[PDB]
Amino acid sequence: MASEEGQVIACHTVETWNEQLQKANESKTLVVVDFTASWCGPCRFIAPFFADLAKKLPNVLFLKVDTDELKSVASDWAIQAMPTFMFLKEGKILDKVVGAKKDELQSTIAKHLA
Repeated sequence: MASEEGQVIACHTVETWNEQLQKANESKTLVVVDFTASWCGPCRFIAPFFADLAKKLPNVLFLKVDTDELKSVASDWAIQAMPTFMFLKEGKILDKVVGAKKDELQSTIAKHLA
C-alpha cells in the first residue's frame, strides 16, 4: 500500500512540468501550482503550508515551480509577484493567488474546498 501524501512535485525541468500538466489535463485532475523561489523568504515561509495542503489533498496534484529554476517558464506564465499560487481544475485554470497572502489564501482554498 503506497500512499505517499504531503508531497508536491517540484519541477526542476520543463519536462516534468509538461509531463504533469498534460497528465492533470488528461486525467482530469485538479492541479495547484506554486510559482515560487527557494531563495525567496516569504515564499519559503508559505512553502510548508502548501506541502500541508498536499498532505490532506492527495487527489489534488500540487506542483512547485521554482522561478530561479524555470525562469523562462515563469516569464511566459507571467509570474512577476512571488509567490503565485495557481489553482486549476482538471488542468483548466480557475483562479490564482498573487503574492503570499496568509488570510486571503485560506479564502481561496475554502473556495475550492469541497
